[PDB]
Amino acid sequence: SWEVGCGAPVPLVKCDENSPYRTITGDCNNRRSPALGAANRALARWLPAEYEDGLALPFGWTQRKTRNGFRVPLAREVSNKIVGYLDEEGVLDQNRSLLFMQWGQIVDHDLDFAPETELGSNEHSKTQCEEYCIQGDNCFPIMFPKNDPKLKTQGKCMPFFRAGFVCPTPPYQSLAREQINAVTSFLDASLVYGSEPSLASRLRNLSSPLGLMAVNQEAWDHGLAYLPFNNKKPSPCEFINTTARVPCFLAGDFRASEQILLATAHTLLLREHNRLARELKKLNPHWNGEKLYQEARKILGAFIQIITFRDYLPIVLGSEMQKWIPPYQGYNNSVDPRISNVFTFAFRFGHMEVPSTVSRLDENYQPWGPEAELPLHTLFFNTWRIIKDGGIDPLVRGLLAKKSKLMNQDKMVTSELRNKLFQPTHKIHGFDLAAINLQRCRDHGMPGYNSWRGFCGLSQPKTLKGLQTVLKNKILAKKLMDLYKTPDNIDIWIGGNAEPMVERGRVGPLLACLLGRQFQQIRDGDRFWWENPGVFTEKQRDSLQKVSFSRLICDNTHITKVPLHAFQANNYPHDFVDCSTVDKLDLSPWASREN
Ligand code: HEM
Ligand SMILES: *[C@@H]1O[C@H](CO)[C@@H](O[C@@H]2O[C@H](CO)[C@@H](O)[C@H](O)[C@H]2NC(C)=O)[C@H](O)[C@H]1NC(C)=O
Ligand SMILES: *[C@@H]1O[C@H](CO)[C@@H](O)[C@H](O)[C@H]1NC(C)=O
Ligand SMILES: *[C@@H]1O[C@H](CO)[C@@H](O)[C@H](O)[C@H]1NC(C)=O
Ligand SMILES: *[C@@H]1O[C@H](CO)[C@@H](O)[C@H](O)[C@H]1NC(C)=O
Ligand SMILES: O=C(O)/C=C/c1ccc(O)cc1
Ligand SMILES: [Ca+2]
Repeated sequence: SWEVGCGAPVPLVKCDENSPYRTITGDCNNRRSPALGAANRALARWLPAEYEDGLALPFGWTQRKTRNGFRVPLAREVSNKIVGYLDEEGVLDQNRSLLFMQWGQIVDHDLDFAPETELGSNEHSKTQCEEYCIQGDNCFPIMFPKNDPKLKTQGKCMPFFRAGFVCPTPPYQSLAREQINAVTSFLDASLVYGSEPSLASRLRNLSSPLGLMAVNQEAWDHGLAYLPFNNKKPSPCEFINTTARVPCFLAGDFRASEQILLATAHTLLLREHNRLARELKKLNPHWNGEKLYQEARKILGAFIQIITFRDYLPIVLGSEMQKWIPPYQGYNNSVDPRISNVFTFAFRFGHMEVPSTVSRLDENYQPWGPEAELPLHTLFFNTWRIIKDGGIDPLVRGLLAKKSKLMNQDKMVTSELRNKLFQPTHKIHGFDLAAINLQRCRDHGMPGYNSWRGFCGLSQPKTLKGLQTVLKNKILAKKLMDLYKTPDNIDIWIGGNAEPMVERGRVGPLLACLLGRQFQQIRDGDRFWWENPGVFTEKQRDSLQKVSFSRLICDNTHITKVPLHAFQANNYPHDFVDCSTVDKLDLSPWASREN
């Protein structure tokens, strides 16, 4: 029944068998099926795609075509009715540092990307979608409902383009449309080094034979590195301030400069890599360039896996952590490590942890200057506030001392992102991340909220009352039921995020199920997982077991006052200890006597 498979726009797969390092494309991780968990392959489908025409059109494309008997609500109306809120007071998460939100976006980025289809450069098609809001082909305009304030100041719609899809990049009509995952499903640091050989090398500094990742030669941070700029025009980091004229950064992942704190976390990672490569050279001066890069790359990948799985995942999953992520039992080659399509949506829960402002803090963690605190939207693709305004050291203090937004049923997504998002090649701070998310669900042909509840062994509410009992919220149930006239139709994104938080965790039962499963697969089906016997030496594993985000800060910034548990709420100077009382990553176990 299920064919051997389509694979036109994907090259050859030739796997070096002795190779002890990962490939940049992620290819060859799994021996029996070497394309599993590799960039540029279709996202996996845990459940059949659901499309309007059961092939490729998204629901809500043909006004006359209903879903389960009903019309799907406009993405922006749902957003306006449910997602939006005015009052930023009392919305901070008392037990999560803002670093909690940041680590989430870092991991999400390392895992999946599903970029839009290409048909817009040297073609004005991109402007024809924007200008006349005509739905066609890839252009899938997010229309404004009747009472929208944006109707008055912005037009009839918000531009939107369908995500790219495997095999043909013009419409094919036999198997359902499968979108592409442009990065490697492995927690490999793809976001630091690249997912394409072509990027991966450019990012490198091949001049010196020291295995360094190339840095910015135009500007520094107290003698500390900055990612190289990307000299591709037009640049949104230039468009936001045309007087400053500072371009976006060049990183392993394309979206690195979308907001200043991600740009910031990317800055810390590159530094650790360089810091590692210099430390290794000293111990093993005989090591060639490649070895230094690979060994360094290998370590940072382990670092991300420990932080994410030991410190991050448990505070996201809490009570459900063990249920889906039992302690490691070793590599299983029968585990599918490909990121599933719906996970790329489950993981957007992070969007409700983004608060309306960002601050810069001095050495006693106090307001750094006149405008230490800034509105989040002035930070989208803002690179000049880092180079021209104090380095990352101030911003990394805000990441430790401020809180993330708490998910709230009456306050889901802050307007900075809801009304004011900036998208490249478009001119305004006037977009909606919520609306986009919803439209993306439909574009990916996502099954409704009950299919996913079914998928997780949870009940499937069919009535208003049924929904209320699940969400533990009358008014929220009433609104959803008014917009989608049946739970069966609630877009997974808004659906999963409406459930209350499970104990000790920051997501509901449905997302804990979907997230947990994926991460469990990420770990168990990855031949190069740091704790998988034989990847690192038992001694090395003991060295690694001691890493901490605090340590990464201390090593890569001039901050000497960090908390111990980076992800929880920590105030200064009480919960802050000197860096010396914090374990280091002793790299001695990497000495290589070959005499
Ligand atoms: C300032 C903070 C953030 C901004 C500005 C931001 C922005 C965006 C944008 C513009 C998209 C593309 C929307 C589309 O599909 O067209 C996106 C997608 C996404 N976001 Fe975020 N985001 C932020 C934080 C987060 C966080 C904290 C998480 C998780 C903790 C997260 C998870 C995701 C995921 C999983 C995707 C889909 C990636 C894919 O296409 O595979 N985001 N975000
Ligand atoms: C564009 O970037 C410039 C350059 O930093 C910003 O200009 C500075 O902002 C304040 C003045 O209000 C000063 O402290 C800096 O010295 C200024 N530099 C210059 C050359 O004016 C400016 O605020 C940014 N503009 C926007 C719209 O973001
Ligand atoms: C490459 O490495 C050399 C030696 O450390 C350094 O001086 C040079 O600036 C680096 N080049 C880039 C682009 O990073
Ligand atoms: C390996 O994966 C398969 C499929 O997920 C599963 O049935 C099997 O139990 C796994 N092996 C172990 C040791 O759990
Ligand atoms: C804060 O979070 C940590 C985990 O980061 C947890 O162990 C601690 O008990 C939490 N505090 C409260 C008040 O829940
Ligand atoms: O164009 C870019 O550089 C990136 C935009 C973006 C898309 C998804 C994100 O999660 C963050 C930024
Ligand atoms: Ca990856």
